[PDB]
Amino acid sequence: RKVLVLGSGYISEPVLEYLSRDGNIEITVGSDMKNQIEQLGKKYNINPVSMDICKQEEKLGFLVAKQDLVISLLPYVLHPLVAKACITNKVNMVTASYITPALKELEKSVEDAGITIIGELGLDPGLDHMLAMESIDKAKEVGATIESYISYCGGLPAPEHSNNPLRYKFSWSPVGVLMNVMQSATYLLDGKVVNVAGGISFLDAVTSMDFFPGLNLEGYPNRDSTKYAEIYGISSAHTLLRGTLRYKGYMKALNGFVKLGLINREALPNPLTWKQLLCDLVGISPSSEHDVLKEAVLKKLGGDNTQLEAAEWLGLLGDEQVPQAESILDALSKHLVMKLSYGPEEKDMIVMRDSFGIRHPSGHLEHKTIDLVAYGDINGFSAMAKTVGLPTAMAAKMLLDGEIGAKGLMGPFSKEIYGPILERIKAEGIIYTTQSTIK
Repeated sequence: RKVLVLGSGYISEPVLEYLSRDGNIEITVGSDMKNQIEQLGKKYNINPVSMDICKQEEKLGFLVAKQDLVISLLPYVLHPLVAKACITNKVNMVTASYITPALKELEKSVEDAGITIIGELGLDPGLDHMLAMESIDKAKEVGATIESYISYCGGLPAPEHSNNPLRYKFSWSPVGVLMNVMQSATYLLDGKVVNVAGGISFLDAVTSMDFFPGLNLEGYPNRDSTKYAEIYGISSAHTLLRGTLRYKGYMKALNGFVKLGLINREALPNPLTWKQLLCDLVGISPSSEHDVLKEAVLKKLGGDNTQLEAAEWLGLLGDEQVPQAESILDALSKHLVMKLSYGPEEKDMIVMRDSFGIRHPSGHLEHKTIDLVAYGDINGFSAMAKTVGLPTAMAAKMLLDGEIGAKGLMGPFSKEIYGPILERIKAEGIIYTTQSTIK
């Protein structure tokens, strides 16, 4: 009944609140951040520990032996270090992030150790895995087959907080999401593989998602949906696509940041200000403000007043000081956090949308759809925290209660895992509906 959490937050908060209910569980936490680990203990009774997991890899190995289960809420790159520690002392482990190729190399040793580690728990990957297999397995019970799979998912603010140039507010640092735009996308549609190039041209792939007439949504392909054929066992499928959802206008705005050369990891150049910074990118010398206006709009290409005003609104033409950063993209990410973050009483929400083409032995075709929508609680957790934290927090409790008997690495792909979790999240306010027709 002893658990060690690695990572100080903010995903830890709901993880602790859930595990720390019966009171018969001892919680321990370890983090680099000193102020964060300290403030956390004020809310939940736990044992604080301060440690850089990397350097003091020694003290980690010993403490792992004292715990029943470790929860890794650290960046996904540090996971192999927690795996090598758990296998040594034969302790189980749960992780919210992907199972990287690095960590995949231990499956033999992790199996020989005779313990279980579970990865890919959370909103994505996680619930998207569970909703997928829940429907595939249901179709197998009746001998049916999967011909198509389409899954769109996105975290965004509640509609009443969408009135800003990006129609968005960042739960964490934008570096990750901003860099995603420069990457490709790969999916299968009607038998033919489709490749989408990232960067300036990605805007061409944005579409209108109209399954909620009251909601103004856009969507675009995610990163490589083709790999999921082997994971779910639906290689027979002729359409396989995962996508992302945002409010209309979000991507076109990010497209402006690309035109201006703001999305890159080049190092930065009296304190430096945004007006001065963009004069450099524009190529002009630091001049009056109305001048860079005509120069920025000229680099924004065409009379793109929308993208221009958006940059003005964010103060990118003003005299505000550019925050200290290791690069230009890192610098922009910090300015957006300052200008577009959630207030204390501002709601977020989550939206998932799945679509299956199921072929039954009779020969007919079932069109099955799933809707999952959750809002953040004002005085409670956000919709992102609840969806990322609970699936991994619930999986941990399941092991400590011996509910999971499997042995290995696995994901949430088995009914032994996704079954219980899918039912227990309803009580927490995560509800999903279903619909079907036949043709």
